[PDB]
Parts: sequence; C-alpha cells; structure tokens
Amino acid sequence: PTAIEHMEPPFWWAGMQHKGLQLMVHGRDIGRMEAALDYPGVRLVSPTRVPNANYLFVDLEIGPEAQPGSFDIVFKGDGRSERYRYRLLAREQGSAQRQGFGPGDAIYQIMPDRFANGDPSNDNVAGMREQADRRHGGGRHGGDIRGTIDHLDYIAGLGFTQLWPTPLVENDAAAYSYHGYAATDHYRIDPRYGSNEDFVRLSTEARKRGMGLIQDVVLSHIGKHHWWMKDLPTPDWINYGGKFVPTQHHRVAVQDPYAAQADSENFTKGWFVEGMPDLNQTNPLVANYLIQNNIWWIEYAGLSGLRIDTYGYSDGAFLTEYTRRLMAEYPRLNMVGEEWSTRVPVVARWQRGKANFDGYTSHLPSLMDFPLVDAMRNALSKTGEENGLNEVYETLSLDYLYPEPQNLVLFGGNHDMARMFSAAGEDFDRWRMNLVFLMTMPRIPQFYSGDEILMTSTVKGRDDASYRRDFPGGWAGDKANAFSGAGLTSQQRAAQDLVRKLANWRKNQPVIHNGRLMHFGPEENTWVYFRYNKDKRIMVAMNNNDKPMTLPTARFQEMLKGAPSGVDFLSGKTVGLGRELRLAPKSVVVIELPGLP
Amino acid sequence: PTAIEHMEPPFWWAGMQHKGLQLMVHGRDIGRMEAALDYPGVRLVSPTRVPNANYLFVDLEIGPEAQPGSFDIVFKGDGRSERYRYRLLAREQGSAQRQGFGPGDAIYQIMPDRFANGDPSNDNVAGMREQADRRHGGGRHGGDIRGTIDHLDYIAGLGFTQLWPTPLVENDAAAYSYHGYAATDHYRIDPRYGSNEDFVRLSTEARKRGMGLIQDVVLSHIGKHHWWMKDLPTPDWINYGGKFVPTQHHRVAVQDPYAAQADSENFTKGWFVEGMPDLNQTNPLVANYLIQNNIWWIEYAGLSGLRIDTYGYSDGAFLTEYTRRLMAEYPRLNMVGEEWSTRVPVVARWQRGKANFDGYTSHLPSLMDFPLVDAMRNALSKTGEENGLNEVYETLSLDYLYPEPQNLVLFGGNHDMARMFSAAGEDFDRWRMNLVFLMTMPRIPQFYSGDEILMTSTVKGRDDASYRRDFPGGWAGDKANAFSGAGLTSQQRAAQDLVRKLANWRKNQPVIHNGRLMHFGPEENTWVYFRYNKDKRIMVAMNNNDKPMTLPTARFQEMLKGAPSGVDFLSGKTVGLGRELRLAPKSVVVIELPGLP
Ligand SMILES: [Ca+2]
Ligand SMILES: [Ca+2]
Ligand SMILES: [Ca+2]
Ligand SMILES: [Ca+2]
Repeated sequence: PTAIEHMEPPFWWAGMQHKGLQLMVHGRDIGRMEAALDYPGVRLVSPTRVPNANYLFVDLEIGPEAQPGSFDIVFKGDGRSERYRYRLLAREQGSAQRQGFGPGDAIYQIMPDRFANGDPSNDNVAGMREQADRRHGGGRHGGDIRGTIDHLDYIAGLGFTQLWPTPLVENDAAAYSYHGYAATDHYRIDPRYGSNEDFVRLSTEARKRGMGLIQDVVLSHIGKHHWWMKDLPTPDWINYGGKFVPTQHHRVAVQDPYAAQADSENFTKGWFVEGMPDLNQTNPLVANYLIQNNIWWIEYAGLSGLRIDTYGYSDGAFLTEYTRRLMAEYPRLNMVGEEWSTRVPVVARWQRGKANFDGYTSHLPSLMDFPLVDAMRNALSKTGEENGLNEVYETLSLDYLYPEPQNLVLFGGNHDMARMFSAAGEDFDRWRMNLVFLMTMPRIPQFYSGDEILMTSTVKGRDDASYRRDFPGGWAGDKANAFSGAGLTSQQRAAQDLVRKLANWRKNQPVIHNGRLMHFGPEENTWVYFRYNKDKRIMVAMNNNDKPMTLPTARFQEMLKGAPSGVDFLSGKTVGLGRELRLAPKSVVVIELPGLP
Repeated sequence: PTAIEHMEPPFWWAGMQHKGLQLMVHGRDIGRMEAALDYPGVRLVSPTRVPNANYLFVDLEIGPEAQPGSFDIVFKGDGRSERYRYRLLAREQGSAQRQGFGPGDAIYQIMPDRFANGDPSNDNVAGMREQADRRHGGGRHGGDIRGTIDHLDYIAGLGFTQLWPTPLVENDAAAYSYHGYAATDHYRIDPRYGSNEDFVRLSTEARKRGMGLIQDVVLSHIGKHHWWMKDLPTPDWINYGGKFVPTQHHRVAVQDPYAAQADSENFTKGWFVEGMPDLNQTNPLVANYLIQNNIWWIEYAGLSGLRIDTYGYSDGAFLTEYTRRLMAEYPRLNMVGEEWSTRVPVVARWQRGKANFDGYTSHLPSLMDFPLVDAMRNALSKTGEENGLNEVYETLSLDYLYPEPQNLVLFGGNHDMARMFSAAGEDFDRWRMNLVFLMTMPRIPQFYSGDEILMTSTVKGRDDASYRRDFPGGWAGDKANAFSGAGLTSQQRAAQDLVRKLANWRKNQPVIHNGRLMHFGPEENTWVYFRYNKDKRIMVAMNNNDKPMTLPTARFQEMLKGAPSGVDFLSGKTVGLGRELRLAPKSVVVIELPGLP
C-alpha cells in the first residue's frame, strides 16, 4: 500500500486552546518507523507504539510560541524515509470567540441528497459503491452542495439564520449511502456532494447571507465500509473486537440508580445496526481522534455549531471530555445533542450546568426538545380530547429541570418523524397553531425543509423514505418549484407565506429571544400565553376546537393590566380584550401589546 | 348557641413539643367574654378578638412544667360568667417517638361504609340528613366501626400491618355522605360509624393484632353542611368570602417557573366542587385549627400516621408549617400525601428533602406513587404493545428525583380508580405480575379491600360507585363471603390465598424492605429484576406475552454470578438458570438465592 495513505488531522492551527495534537498516520509499515521534526514551539513527545505495523500515532505539543507555518515530519527506519509537509495555519480573526446559534436564530434543516441537485454530473462518482436512483425511496437522488448554495437566498429570504444539513462526510456504502449517518471517511466530504473546498464555500456563502452553518456529527459509530475496517488500527478500536453485537437501546441505563452495567455497556458499546460498527471511545486514541476531527471541521469550515447525532450512544466519560474540549476551544459555541426521549428528565440530564444524582457532568449547551414537540403533536392530532393542550402546558412547566431551557432546540419536525402537516392531520388551521407555537416559545426554533409547503408522509410506525421526499424545484424538470412558487397550490403557498412572515418577524423580536414567558393552564383546549418584558408583550391565544370559544379576560389581568385591545399580527385586525377574548373555530391570534412595567 | 357550644380542641396534653395551644370557643355572645384561668405552668395570652360575637379564640402557653390535671377556664362579660373545665392529659409512654408506617409494612385500605356492617341499628341516626340505601351506588350502605373491628383478624391474617380507612369524621350531607371527604365536624366520628371512643378502640384492637391505624385527613375543604357555614367564624374563614368559586385544577401552577398567580391561587383557593367550601389556610386561625385537630387525632387515637387527601389543593406555605408541626411532634411518623399526577417531577416536588428550583421546603415523608401504578397498569393492559413493561422500567429509573423513593406508597388500586383485576383485563396471570411487583418493589405496598378476591369494575373515566362495591361477607345474608370463603370461585380463592402467601412472606423479607434494586431493561415484554443485599437475592422474572420466552442468562450475570437454578416461591417449581431462563406464557417467578459475596 501507498507511502503515507492517511495523515489525520491533515493540518492544524497555531494558537489553539489545547496544546496537544495527536497525529494518526497510516501506511504500510509506518509503525516500524521513527518520526522526527524541527519547528520552533512544536515538541515531539516520543512514540507510544501500537502492535499494528501499519499505523503510527505521533504525539505533538504545540506551544503558545509556535507560529503559523509548515514543517516536515520525517519517518525513518527499515533503511527508508517518508516525509509529510505539516502545516500550522493562522486562525481567522475572532475564531475562538465565534458566536454559536442561539435564541435569536432560526434553523433550516435539509438532507443534502434530497434538497437540490445543482450538478447532475456528481450524482455518480467513478469508483464508489452505489449508483444513484431517484426513483428509490432509500436511494441517492443527487442533491449536492452546488444545489444548496444555489438556494441560499431562498432560505435566508424565508427568515432562517442557520443551516443544518444532515451529514455530508463520505458514506461509501453499496446501499442507503444517501443519509450520511455511516461515515467511511471522517475527513472527506462525499464526492457526490462536492469537495472539502465546496463545503467551506457553502459556509462562506451562507455567512454572506447572514446564515451560520451547523454540521451534523456522528460520534458513536461509522459505516462498515470505512477504510479502518480493512485493517483495524488496534484490536479494541471497534467495540466487541470489531464483531457485530446489537444494542437493545436501554438509554436510561446510563442515568439510572438501579442500572445494570450490562445495560449501560450495551447502550454505549452496542452496535446500532450491523452495517454501523461502534467506536470504542474508552480507547484514548479513538477519543482524541473524534475530538480533533470535530474541532478540525469547526475551524476549517467556519461552523457556527454542531448537531450531535445519537448522543447517549457514546461513552459517557468520552462525552464529558469531548464537550469540555470543544467548549474550551469555542466558549460561545452551541452544540445540540440528539437524545431521543419524550421524558424531560432523560433529556435534561445532558445539558451543561445540570446537577446530576450520579455527579455526571457535561458541557453540552443544547438538546433537541422531543418532549415538547411530541406534546404539541398529540394536542393537535387528538382533536377529540376535551383539553389536549394540557399536555403541552404541563410539559413546558417542567422547564426548571433544564439549566438553560431557552437554549434547547424546538422543531416543527425532522427527517426521523412524520411530516409536520401530516402529524397535524392535514388540518391547516391546527398546523398554523403549531407554527405560531414554534416561533414564539422560549426556545431556538428549527424547521425541516419541505414543511413550508405542507409536504406529507405516513404517520404510522417508522417510514424514513416518506419523510425525505425531494424538495420540489431541486431537480431539473420538476413540474412544481417551491423556490420560485411555480405550481404550488393556494394552500401550499399560504403555508410558505406564513413561514416567511413569522420567521422574518421573529428575527426582530427580542422579547421572543430573551423575554419572560407566562402561560395559563389550558381550559377546554384553549390556551393563552405571553412573552413579555418592559418593552413589549406578545399574547398568543389558540382555540384548538371546531367551535367558537370565549375567554373572560379578567383571568389574564396580571399580564394584560387593563389593555383594552391589541393588533393581531396574523390578520392585522384589532382584537378586543376589555372583558373577553372571542376566538373563532380553530383560530390562533398573535396580539402585540406595549411593554409590561 | 347554648353557653359554650363547641370547645376545640376539647382537651389537650401536658408535654407536647409546641407549647402554644389555641382554643376555638363557640357559643352565643362568647366573643363578648374575656377568659381567665389559674393553673401552674399554663399562661393566658392577652386576647386577640374577631368581629364575630359568637366565637372567641383563646391563646394559651403550656410550659413543660404544667402537670396533667384540669383547670377551669372562666368566661366573663356583660354581667354573666361561663365556665369550661379544661383537661391536660398525661401522654402515653413513647408517644412522641411512635414508629410511623414504613417499608416493612403493608397497608390494607377500606371505605368504612362499604366494608362491614357490624351494627345495622346505626345505619340511620335520628337527626341526620341522609337515609341509608344499600342499592344506591352513591348511598350509605351501613358499614361501621363495629364491622371493621369484627374483621381485624381477617386483615392481619392476610399479612397486612396497617389499616387505612377513608375518613370516618362526620359528613352530615343530604346526599353522598358515605365517602367521608366533606367533613361537617372535624372532632366527631360520624354517628353512623360509631363514637369517638369506638375509633379509639379500633386503634387499640388493631394494635393488639400487630396493625397500625392510618387516618385519612382532608385539609383543603369541608362539606357545605359544616356548622361553620351557618355563622362563619371570620369573614375570610372560607376562600372567596364563603361563596363558590370553582378550581380548574391547574396543579402544576404551584410548581411552574412560568406560572400565573391567577392559576396558583385558583388551585389552592378554588373550590374543589360547589359542595366543598375551601378553607382559607392563609388565615393563621384556620392553619392552627387544622394542625391542632390532626395532632389531636394522632394523640387521642394512637395513630401510626396519616394519609393526606388532595395534597396540593392546600396553601403551600400552610403545608410547610403543617408538616413541620406534625413531624416536630412525632419525628418518626409517616404521612402520605395524595398528589394526583402520573408525572414523577410533580409528585417528587412535595417529598421531604427535595431541593426545589423555587426553594419550596416540605416535611412530608411520603406520597402516593401514581406514576409507577399508572406505568404498570399501562404495561399490563396494552397487550398489543411489543414491550409495554419498558414504561415501568423507565418510570422506576426516575427514582433519583425523590429524596426517599423507598418511603413512597405503591398500591394495587384504590377507591378512585378501576379495580386492580379490571385494570389487568381480568387476566389472572397478568394480575399475578402486578401483585408480585407490588410486594417486591422498593416501596411501601398498599392494597385496596376487595382486590384480594378479584372484585371488578368499569375501566374508563371516573366511575366512583363501581370501585366501591360492598365487601362480600360484610352484610348479614351475603351469599358470597370472603371472610369465610363461602361462595368464592376457585380463582377468587386462589387470588386470596396468593395475597396471604406473598404479604406474609414479605413481612419476613428485610431485603425487600431495605435491600438494593437492580433491574434490567425489558425486552419484548419480558422483565428481570433483583432485590439484593449481603444476606439474600430475590429474583423476579416476568413474561408478559402469551407465548413462551427463553432468555439467555449471560445477560444477568452481575446478579446471578453463576447460580445454576433456584426455586420459584410462587409455584414451588425449580427454575433453571445456567445458560437460559425458560419462561412459560404469562408467567412470573420469584426466586430466592443466597446473598452475593
Ligand atoms: Ca448531484
Ligand atoms: Ca456507541
Ligand atoms: Ca351499620
Ligand atoms: Ca384549597
């Protein structure tokens, strides 16, 4: 095999917070060599050997005195010599202080294969294992970075300020490569999406249009076609010695006073599925590898933050160290973990600042708010319930369990669950209530591409393909084009208009970003809440019934303080508030009022 | 009124912890009097008058040097003189240190009107507003203290060590008097049950049989026919000026960062129903009255603890002081509050030792475990779900939210919910799982009278009458008699025998009372858990499927440590454990093993 086949990370930076840098070098008999270098400020620590002759780990300490530049690392032995020109880049100004996504932002989520096909010629790349098939629900359809860049003005125009694509890193599988969650090369964009440089350009073009770029990272597992699997770096690189042993998904076992170690180990070491080998993050070489790789992406691509897949499936102690390291580099960053639970205590456990019964500590800033999303979907779909909205109110009342509930990501939907419009029973009026809720809660809102034109799916069970249909207009020849509005129905257009109206409005509402929330217990499926501060009040009121409802306003006086009326932002009409609030069937109002003293 | 009509409390004790005693005196123009007394150790505090001429509140300070005996309190004014001979009783040896019910106990619950009619002559009492009607689901059927006493041998024989009857205090309503939850006289047993002296004898007779007596108290409300309602002691004695203003039951409002004062006030001040005037516990006279009355019952009747109805419907600050006062008098007491929520965080808020986000402090030792009861009822009823027992496992994993989860009361059922057997879909095998669960969890188990012979009810909604059918054998002429066994089906008898077998066994298993618990995540509706300490392991395994299941025992080796087999306590069969555990359809086994090294 090639001289040096992989050098990882391939370059680094001067002036990082953490001085240490561990290079993973791969090439035939490279482990039989000895490394050497000469550069002021950089110290070579000295080999800690591994049994595999095809890998060498090189431990560097990059002092604060080390300057941007480059130097040769020279590997000598077996009467031969290999070189690698190592570069230490200068950091962009303000790099460490970069502002992560937060309450003022709204995130638009895409799956890059399913959004826009800007270059059909990369749909297939010579040498790769899967051929594209737009007619297969689990196939590659051909979306790419060019297509995403082409439509950044659309996304910004809709009122979004962050872009979250599901993973773009190489997934060279024979089938189901499209989704990105089984990496085969952590340091390379899948060529079907474009180049590493194209991904950097995506970040720079998004930034020009006022948008941050949030990368989707998997830490727990890889794809079985990862080049590591051909020649395991160490016998314990992959959990269970590289052999498939399935997890049974007992997520509470890592945070349960009654837990069996068998179940905790099975959660964090168990293979998610057979095609997804599980990384042993208890091996410090694996821990360092992932930590450095994610830092490399943030620094190289100028990311505003990360979304961290399958969060608790990684080793707990690794997660503590990983979050500490990432947040030490980038103190203002945001990272949002995916803890798939509808139980607030389960999600809350992972957030930075939480006092845990077992002393578990974390620097993770954010989690996906599955409990609150589930609650609202139940309320809007179970329309025969007298007071289904009570589930939302009670779930929200548990916010004290989170150190920073305002930093959680609330979403209309995502690529793993029923389409937002379908979850609302294709009821446009109830869908409006969900959208208003999303845009007014004390959360960071996230929206899934395609929901703005009411794309539908199955609702029963798990049906990935139905949640991931191509965006209309992303492909040459499409009869309808949501980017231009061509071929949309009046209802689809009304949806898109409302998203654009609300998201753009939200950008300019500090009271939503950091004001207080006071909500009232729902009664007969009507719900009133306020966002407030001394400058502004926003009153949201929902009537989740197919009959009109009238709410005496005496109930709300600690918020209304005698306000006789206010203008509803949705309709532009003045709404009476002096003695009663008259709500039409299936209505929602967003009443804007002066400050609360 | 007639001279002194009511004096409350009517007598007290020398040597209580709290030296202060506040007497609430009622009678025609008694407010116009001034009190005087002379007794060593007893000081009369200078009067604080109320505008109502028919009440006088007399403040005493009873020093520790006050001996048991009696003294006249003289009431002078308007040229007349009224007397009351006040008695200070000597307390029983060990009174303050009385052991409250705990993890080693098992509680049998009854409704006194529905258990045993020992004396048909007191079914009606001349003067009372309701006539008995055994055929009316909401009528008085005639159960009484005599009947309860008659069958203490039966209750103790089943293995129970505590008796909890729903309230026996006077309920002189025109309708629905039977349930006890609308007191019309807090210092008097309803004459249809018997006398105050009979209640004392119930306690002493239970004690002779190794059983404690737990009284059911209502703090938040009274019945509309309470004598206070004829002539309100103060204008603010009852919330909302003594007029009906309903609560809307927003329980989370007292414990929600986003709460409106309108909602929290509505929860604690709002009338439960029109027939239940709400006590204003923010009036110190009302607070003192309740605290003193409940302490009076404990000291007078020799109670082992209290069960506190409608827990959060009382004022939060009042509850802190009430629980403080009671636990100060009796440091080892247990009191179990009824917070009707299936949400662990909502129940846990109230338990002594909890660090609450708002700084709320409580001295309440125990609560009813509705979340865990709800979880198991879901698992057993939802026979279409692949792994319903996961709900129980995950609920249990939340026990770290409670300061003392082992002090919580877990129950098979009660008078407010569907019958335990009906909740199990009348599936004897699933019922057995529920019963084993109840008897082996780290909890205080409580059992509802009638469940031991598989009494059934409706399943949906709130249908009180259905849950409260007469105990078979309680009435002369009954053709099914659970006390003697007459008329029971084979299955009903087997249920009864199993309750006896497990409850008596449990009394002798300290590992269940204070052992550790390790549970395993359920898989395909099979579940394995262990109670363990240095002395014993008790393994529970259940197969909630109508097909057999084989579980490899490699999984459970941290608990099994190579045990080849064990004997199932239930069937008495040997159960293999070497390499696989073979479970019959719908089975539960209970296996005793020696303690681990
Ligand atoms: Ca393409
Ligand atoms: Ca893992
Ligand atoms: Ca009777
Ligand atoms: Ca109340």
